[PDB]
Order: sequence, then C-alpha cells, then structure tokens
Amino acid sequence: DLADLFPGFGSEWINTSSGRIFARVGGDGPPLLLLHGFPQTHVMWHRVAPKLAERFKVIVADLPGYGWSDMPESDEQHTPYTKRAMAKQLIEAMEQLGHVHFALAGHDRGARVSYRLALDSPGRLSKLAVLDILPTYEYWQRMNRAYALKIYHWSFLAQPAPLPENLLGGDPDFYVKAMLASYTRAGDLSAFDPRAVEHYRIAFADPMRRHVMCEDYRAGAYADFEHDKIDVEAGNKIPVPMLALWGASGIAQSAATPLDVWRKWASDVQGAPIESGAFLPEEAPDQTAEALVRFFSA
Amino acid sequence: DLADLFPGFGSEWINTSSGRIFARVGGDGPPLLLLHGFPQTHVMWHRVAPKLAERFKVIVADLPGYGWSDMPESDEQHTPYTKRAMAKQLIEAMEQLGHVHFALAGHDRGARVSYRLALDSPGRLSKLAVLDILPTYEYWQRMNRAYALKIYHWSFLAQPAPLPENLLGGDPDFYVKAMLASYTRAGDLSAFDPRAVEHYRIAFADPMRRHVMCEDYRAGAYADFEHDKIDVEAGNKIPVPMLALWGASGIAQSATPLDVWRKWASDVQGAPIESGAFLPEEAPDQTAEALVRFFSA
Ligand SMILES: *[C@H](Cc1ccc(C(F)(F)F)cc1)C(=O)O
Ligand SMILES: *[C@H](Cc1ccc(C(F)(F)F)cc1)C(=O)O
Repeated sequence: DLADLFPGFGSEWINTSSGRIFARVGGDGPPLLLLHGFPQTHVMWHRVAPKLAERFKVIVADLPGYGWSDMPESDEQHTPYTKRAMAKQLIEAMEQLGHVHFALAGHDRGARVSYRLALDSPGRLSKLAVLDILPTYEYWQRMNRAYALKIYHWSFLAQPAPLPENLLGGDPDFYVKAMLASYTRAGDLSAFDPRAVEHYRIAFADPMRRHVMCEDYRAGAYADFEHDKIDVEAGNKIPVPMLALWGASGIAQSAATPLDVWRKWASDVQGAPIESGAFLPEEAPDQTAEALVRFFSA
Repeated sequence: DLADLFPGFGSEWINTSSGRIFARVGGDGPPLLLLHGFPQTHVMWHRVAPKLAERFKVIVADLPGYGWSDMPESDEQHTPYTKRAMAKQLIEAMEQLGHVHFALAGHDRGARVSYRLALDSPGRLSKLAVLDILPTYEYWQRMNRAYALKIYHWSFLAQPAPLPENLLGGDPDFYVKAMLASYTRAGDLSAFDPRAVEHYRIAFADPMRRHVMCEDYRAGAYADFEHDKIDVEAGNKIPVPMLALWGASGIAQSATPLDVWRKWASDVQGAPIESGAFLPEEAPDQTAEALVRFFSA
C-alpha cells in the first residue's frame, strides 16, 4: 500500500533491547546512518540516499517509535523517546550490524538524537552532520513571541496527554500535511514526492504513532532540555568533527546564526546555508547530497 | 434549554453598527459593565452579579462574537475581534442605553477589552477593574520556556486558519472542559456550576463561535500586541483609576502583577485573592465585596 522509493535497498529489522528498528540498507563502504524527523519517516532521505549509496553503506532508520520501528512503552518522564535513550537504542542497533564507529546524519528530531549521541558517546562517531537544527536548549532559551508563534508545536505537543492527542484526532491528515508545507520555501507540498507524503500521512493516521511524537516533544521540553542544560553549564563541546547544514529559508536561521551557535556546542564544526526550506533533503536534494558526500569523504 | 443563572435580570439585544450585543441587565443605580473571557460567556458573573445589582445597574454582556452576541465578519487583520474594535462596539452598546460614562470590570479576554478601552477612550470610564490579567504586551514580551508551556494556547489558537479550527473540531467538549479546569486551584470543574459549564460547552460546540475565539487569539498575537506596543513606546498610561484583582494561584501572578500595572496605570490599586484564574467563580464573595467596595468609594 506504500511505494518503494529506495530501489535496490534491502529491508532490515534490527533487534535492540527496546524493540526493533526498521531501516533501508543500500550501498557498500563506510557505514553511514541517516535519522529522520517530525512528522516524517526514513523515506525522507529517498532523494539523496542513492547518491550516498554510491560511496557509503547507507542505513536509513526510522526513529524509535516512528514509521515501522517498534514503539517501546513510555513512562512518566517520557524516557524511551528522549534523545538520550533513542541514541542508546540506535547505538545498540548499529552493534547488531557490526557498526561501532560510523558516520551519522540527522534531520529535525533525528538531528537532535544525533548531537545528543555525540555528546554522550563521541566514540561511536567518525563524523556528524546535523540538518536545519539548533540544540534543543538553544531554542528554549531564545524563546520569544516570534519563536513561540512560528514553532508553536514545541509547546503544544508538550502539553500533558491526552490534550494534544485528542486535538490531533480531529484532522490528522490535515495536520501532518500542514506541518510539511508550512516550513518549505514555496509554502505548499510541491517539494515533497506525493508518494512520500503518503508514507508520512499513513503513519500519522495512527493514534499510537502520534502519541509517540507527543512523547518525543514532551521529552524535548523537559528531559532533553535538562540534559542539554547540564552540558551547556559544564562547557562540554562535541569533539566529533561535525557539519551543520540549514535552509536559508529554514527554521534555524530565523532563530540565530547557526554556525555561531554550533561553535559553542562543538570544537570541530563547519557549516553552510542551502537554498531551501526546513526540509533540506527533499527541497534541495542535489546540494544536500553533495554537501554530505564531500564532507563524509574528507 | 440552557439555565437562567440571573434571576430578575432582563435580557437585551443591543444594536451596534457591527452587530447586536446580548446582555443580562439587572439592578439599579450607577451603571456597571461586566466583560467575560475565554472560553466562557457572560454567565461567568452569575455568582457575583446579584451582589452587585443591590447597588448598581449591572450590565453583563457577551463579547462580540461570543455567546449570543452576533458575529461580525472578520478580515485579514482580524479587526472586529481586536480589543480596540471590541471596545468601540461596546461603547456603542452602552450609548444605546444612555451610558456614556460608566464603571467597568473585566476578566481574561474581557479585561483586555477593558484596559484597551481605558487607553483609547478614558473619558468613558469612571472606574476600572481588571481580573487575573496582565497587558497582552507584557505576556508576549516576557515570553520564555515556562510561559510557552504554561500558556501555550496564545500561540496555538493564533496559528493561521484553519489549523486550530480543524483540531478543535475533533473533541470540542474535552478542550473547553480542560481549559476551565486547568487554571483552577483544584484542577477540576468543581469550582464551577454545572449549568454554567453547559453554557460554556454549548457555545464552544458551535464551530463558528470557535473560529471567533481563534480570531480573538490571532488578534491578541498581532494587532493587539502592536496596539499595546505603541502605548509602551509612547509612555501612555491609563489615567482612569483602576483596581487589579488577581488569583494567588492564578495565571497573572506566575510576574508581580501590581508592578506591571503601575507601568500601565498612574492610579492603580492591587490585591490578590485566594483563587485560581476564574476568581468570579472560584472566589465569588471576595470578588463581590472587592468590586463593590471599589466602585462605591
Ligand atoms: C523540527 C522543527 C524544528 C527545526 C529546527 C528548530 C531549531 F530552531 F532548533 F532550529 C526547531 C524546530 C524539530 O522540532 O526538531
Ligand atoms: C485568558 C487567560 C490568560 C489570563 C491571564 C494571562 C496573563 F498571563 F497575561 F496574566 C494570560 C492568559 C486570556 O486569554 O487572556
């Protein structure tokens, strides 16, 4: 019922102690993990993954609780869907494949999993790439009226259950599509493959998957923030050589000077703006792929 | 049929150029206007209004677009549901009854209509009372992680249509009940009268009324903010002698309310009340006496 946007890629259901992680696996060479964000799945990499496959062994994984990944039971602190736990679970997953030192690239929620992984376990990463994000700490500290209105859903979805859930039940199709079109450059869905939008909408049409997304944004308003406050108070920087890509019309640039912020969180960081909205790998696939290939190859 | 929580009070469909304002009207003496808020209707004053009617001509009106008042067609800048436009419409309504200089008390959304009225047309108000609020500018300007999480619906309901409307249409009864409960001390509907809740529920059950509420919160995120900002930068303060009532466990106090209003008013008194956000329904007696003692000085 859902299209194949990764021709040639296999399908792996990697076992962890918190549940199965689904991923499309293609190419050969150095291991490169790709992590998606909200409200998308692994298929958001379908326009750049084949190019990366020509050079690397590309693992395109659904986040814990997302897509076809299992949904581990959450708790009163939203632990399994905190960026620290997600990182632990994916580290565990990559160990099942023999990948204990790999390249990592993330977008939105996946980028947050990524930099948290780098802080907690720098050893697991050769190079890091974060796409159109700032540290979760940075958004909350810089929170103003402009901030609050634009990215309203950081506060909205972090509301205690079942208030966001019950509201999302009203028109999940509309909401998930609105979340996609609102952060592009054109303001519509033209950037997204209609088949890819189907993957997103189908997953979002399930109440259980939506609950996970809320538990995600709850973690991002509490545990993730507290985890980030500890680091920023200690003065810990990410030692992993990392790349920061953001859309010129993206979310991160309206907030701050992206590479100036990431220089405060990482000692070895380079970055560039790309003519795009928030959804870089779909809006500007050629440039995004090129940036990643050249960076991970160096 | 909805309950009549105002024994003796007549009903009024007051014509304005922007549409009819419904109000319950009772008592006699100096004229006193009561303006409700979100997500309520005029029946929120039902526990304190009779006490007030012993000494005043009490006019309990539904805000334009709210409850039983008509719904003026809105526009791209949400003009008719800005606080400036609401105040003008109510000034018209009061002028119909022969009231061109009156006393005014407001809560939540209505209190924003009220101080905006004080700023734009100070001559219209003998005395002013605002309940459990800060100026709209103050909330947006002091926005942080805490306020983002604590009062999220300022940003959520302000999202461009029809994003909030389509979400609210799913489970409207749940949302309106949660909104009433969440800001009380007990965190339930126990402080409210069931019949009052049904008034709030039925109104909130109409999708057109729900759209009006969003237009209200859209105005409060933009045009209202900008209007307030103009007064901040120009050093304009409310000359109308006012009283700032707020709940000790309410929304307004979670800043030091009296200090904030002193920046906005050159003659303002302030006192806390053992209550959540809905003082006239959580602490009706303390609110009743405070209002009576203030407008009767
Ligand atoms: C996805 C949306 C998003 C993206 C980027 C930022 C910021 F401000 F950090 F750059 C905030 C929100 C997500 O929630 O991660
Ligand atoms: C009603 C809810 C409300 C009340 C008071 C405040 C604050 F923080 F300004 F005092 C915010 C929100 C309303 O929408 O005004």
